[PDB]
Formats: sequence, structure tokens, C-alpha cells
Amino acid sequence: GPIIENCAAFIEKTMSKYAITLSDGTILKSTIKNETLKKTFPILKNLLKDQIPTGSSFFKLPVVFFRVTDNVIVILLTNEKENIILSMFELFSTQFAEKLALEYPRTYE
Amino acid sequence: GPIIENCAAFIEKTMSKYAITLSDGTILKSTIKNETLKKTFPILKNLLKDQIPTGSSFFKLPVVFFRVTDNVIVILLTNEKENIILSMFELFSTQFAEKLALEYPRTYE
Repeated sequence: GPIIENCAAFIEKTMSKYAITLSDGTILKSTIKNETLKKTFPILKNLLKDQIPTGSSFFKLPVVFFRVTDNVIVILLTNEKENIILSMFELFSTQFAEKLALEYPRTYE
Repeated sequence: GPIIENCAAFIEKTMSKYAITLSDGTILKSTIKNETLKKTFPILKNLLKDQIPTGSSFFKLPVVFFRVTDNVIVILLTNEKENIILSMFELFSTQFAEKLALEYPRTYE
């Protein structure tokens, strides 16, 4: 929906290679090639167990993951400095995390 | 010039053993000494005779090849996994393929 288009435009201000995915592997938007993105998912699936809590990030350069909400992951391919990337993630979360959390909630019962 | 130096710095962030060559074998940058690098050439020569497409890669780990432009090849000797390697190649091409075409154009005379 509109929230994903707005998220994508925000990232694309500075990053041309990104994806927005759900924690189960569903691709919501991507400028990363499909085959490349598919190959990174096993890394993400294993890291989601105990290495990336909601709100945290993980750097495996050039791949960067940001778990903005329980179910929504931002993926970048980047060689930008860490602090530049984290500043963008912080502003992204401020703008979008509340809407994303209701759009893609996780079942607890 | 600055173009090949920027390419080298990009790869070097995560990989120490690589070469960037023209498709005819002219070395633009290499951290792999010719005594080791030559043992990758039977594979490369075969890929070139098979006219491997630009943008494609070939893995025979630890050796990896990526045809970033029609006439420029990246060679790696690495213990990294395929998924991260493919992401590195994709971002490398995004950042440098157009610049490499201008700096090392195909020679047709």
C-alpha cells in the first residue's frame, strides 16, 4: 500500500540498492536483483532467531539489515559509513515504524 | 586513475585477494601475484570463449569471476560465501559499471 511506497522513496533519497521485506521472506519492494535478494534470506532467517531484535540492525557488508518492526526488515546493499546508515535508519523509524507496526502485525495468540 | 583506485578500495573493504582486468588479460589492478593468478586463466579463457554475458558471474570457489562490463573482469580468490559475493558484485556494478565503460572503453580500431 501507500506506506510501502513512502518507505521506498525515503530510502531511495540516498540508497539506490534496497529492499523492504517481511520476516517470512515476502518481498514488498526491491531494487536489488531477485536472485541476489533470494540468496541473502538464509542469512537473515538465521539472524532473526537471536541476533536481530526488533529495532536493531546487522552489518554484513555490503548487506545491512534493519528490523524496523517485528515483521518488517529493510535490507540495503551499501558501502556508506555506519553512522550515515544508522542516522537514516533512525529517521526512517521515526517516520514509518508506527504505521508499519499496525500494517504488518505479528500474532501473539 | 581515480576510477580504478576507487574500484580497488571498494573491493578491499571486504576482500584482500582480487584482480581487475580487461577481457584480454591486461591487468588494471591486482593483489594476486601472476604466479597464482595464472592458474585461474584456464577457467577464465573458457568463459570468454563461451562469451559469458556481462553482469554474470561464475564460481569455482575459491576462484570467482564477474563480468562487470563487456571488456572488464573482476577475479576473486576468496573464502566468503556466494551470497555476500553476489551482493558485492551487484553493488560494485551499480557504483562503477558506467564509469568503467567511460574509462576503459571497448577498442574497435
